[PDB]
Amino acid sequence: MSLLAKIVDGKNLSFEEAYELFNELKGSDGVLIGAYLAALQTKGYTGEELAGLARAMRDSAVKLDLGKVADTAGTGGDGSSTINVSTASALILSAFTRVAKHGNVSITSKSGSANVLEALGLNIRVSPERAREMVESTNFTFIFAPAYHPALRPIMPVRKALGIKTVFNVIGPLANPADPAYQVVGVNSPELLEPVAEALEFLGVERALVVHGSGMDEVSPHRETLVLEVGNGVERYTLSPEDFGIEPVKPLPCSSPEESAARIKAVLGGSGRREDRDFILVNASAALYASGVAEDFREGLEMAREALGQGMLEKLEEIACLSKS
Amino acid sequence: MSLLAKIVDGKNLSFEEAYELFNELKGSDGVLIGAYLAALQTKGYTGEELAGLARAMRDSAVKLDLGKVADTAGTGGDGSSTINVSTASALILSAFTRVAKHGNVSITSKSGSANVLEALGLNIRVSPERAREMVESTNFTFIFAPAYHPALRPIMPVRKALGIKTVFNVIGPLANPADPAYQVVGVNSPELLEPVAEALEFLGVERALVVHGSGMDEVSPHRETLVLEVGNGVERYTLSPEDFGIEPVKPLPCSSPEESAARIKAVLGGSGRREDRDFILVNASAALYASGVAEDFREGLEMAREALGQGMLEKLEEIACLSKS
Ligand SMILES: [Cl-]
Ligand code: NA
Ligand code: NA
Ligand SMILES: [Zn+2]
Ligand SMILES: [Zn+2]
Ligand SMILES: [Zn+2]
Ligand SMILES: [Zn+2]
Ligand SMILES: [Zn+2]
Ligand SMILES: [Zn+2]
Repeated sequence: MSLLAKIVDGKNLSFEEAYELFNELKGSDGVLIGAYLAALQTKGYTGEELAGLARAMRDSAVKLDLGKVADTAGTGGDGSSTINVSTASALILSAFTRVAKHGNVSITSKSGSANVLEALGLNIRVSPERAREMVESTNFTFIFAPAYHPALRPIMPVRKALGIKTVFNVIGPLANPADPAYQVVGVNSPELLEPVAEALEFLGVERALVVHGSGMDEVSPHRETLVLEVGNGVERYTLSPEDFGIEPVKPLPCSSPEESAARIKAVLGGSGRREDRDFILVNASAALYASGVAEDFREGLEMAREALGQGMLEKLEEIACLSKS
Repeated sequence: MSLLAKIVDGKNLSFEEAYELFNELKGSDGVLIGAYLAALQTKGYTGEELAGLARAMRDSAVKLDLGKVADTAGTGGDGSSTINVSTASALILSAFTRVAKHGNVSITSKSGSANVLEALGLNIRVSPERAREMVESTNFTFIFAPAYHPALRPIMPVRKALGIKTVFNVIGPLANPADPAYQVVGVNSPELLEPVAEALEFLGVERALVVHGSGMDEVSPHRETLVLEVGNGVERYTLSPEDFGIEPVKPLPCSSPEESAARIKAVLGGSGRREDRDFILVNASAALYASGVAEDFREGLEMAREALGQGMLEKLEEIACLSKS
């Protein structure tokens, strides 16, 4: 109970202490888990704490060694309910480089990653061998978090009972057991930009963008996006739709995973609504930039827009087929 | 889960919300109680929150028809473990006015109030009718919190499992179901002075002293004591051993409740160690002052010192006898 006492007194844990905190949490009674999650949330987190917890979560996870891979994710929470751009970006990115998309840590999955992918015809539960098969021949696989993180099984009831944002919203994206070399990570508030960028440094990522787009855990196609770039230290800069070569446009809402799937598929096949296409493309651009496929965000968008068409729809068919074979 | 969300976001609850929080806590699973206790501890408390919780706890408690009564108590969890002066003060105060001493909710119960009283020969669990019998004929009774607060039955396991200070350490002294008109309340840090004084205002106390004696939840017989006096608004002042008419003396540690009982009994009978006698007497003085029995702290000590002797030991015999009859 000394770690709890440390947290309640307003003291930030070390990396090593946060690592041991995860391991205490996975074998604790619900009462103590609840106390820890609530207390840590009230205090707020540093990058060392996030990194420690994330490292522990990865170490406890079902083992998989795909290549050097990229991943795109968000903390979620957010507020508004738009289409799942991190899924579309990950699919578009697989046209250029190896992608291992880590699944939704949160239960609130309306227009959510696993759900959109199921609706697009994938089997979302894939063994580590099947995952490797999928990355070798299609450059895409999906890592479904409940399947790959058995240590969370006792944590999940406690997260439902509490019904608040916890640290598990934030470390979900940082706990991909494939150890992605490249990451785009969206955060729901500007206050998570610094901790999350720092945590990705501790986790030894090659290149990463931590993004916040004016109230969204995504790159905005309308107003400005705050970016922290991790790689040669940490670099802060601001983007706008002009930087991707598009006219500002407001993304429009989404009702259900089936609506999400159809709109994404429309965009992936070279068609779809402008507000969906440009929103997906600015997020795809960031992912191509983070992966080192594109030199800048304008080129990232150019390349992603050109990947859209019949070839992307047959790529999606082959991913689906291969997930169920 | 909106009250938890409110707390985790750094918002102070209102009196009314803290009142409803108590009632939610008494019918909740341990997981949610843990989350609440830890989160509220990490945020800190205002006087409205303490008062709300304390008011709710009193309202849920087994009812009592004692007189206008006085009480003396501490939050506990101070620096370390000296003898239980709040028990001795309460006993000495019963020579002059009606006293209903509220029992330790607290886990720091080595040399703790119920334990010291058990060691002095009392049955510490008394029915409300027996409590009234004891106040009518001896001016003293002891209200054992676990017996009088059935709402704590789910709360107490959660407090043991967590093993940190919670809000229940602070509201225990504020939750005497007899509704004492007069109170001395010791606090373990200067930061609790203002909240606790404010909470006693909300709880409609006639006169109260909230005291902190240089690292102790008691009036110090060595160094200075910070006092907040509640009555005609709130008055701040500092006391020293000179104000009671004694030479400074260091209170010395205690190993067990049986040692605590013997040292107290020695002092109560007119004898005992100087360091124990003067420490008990400065705390008794404050209680006589809070009760309006004494005009100032010097007179409070004079009166308390003169009450010590054979009459006090036979008073204690009759309290013990009457608690077990
Ligand atoms: Cl698995
Ligand atoms: Na396996
Ligand atoms: Na003296
Ligand atoms: Zn989102
Ligand atoms: Zn640059
Ligand atoms: Zn206040
Ligand atoms: Zn106030
Ligand atoms: Zn007993
Ligand atoms: Zn004490």
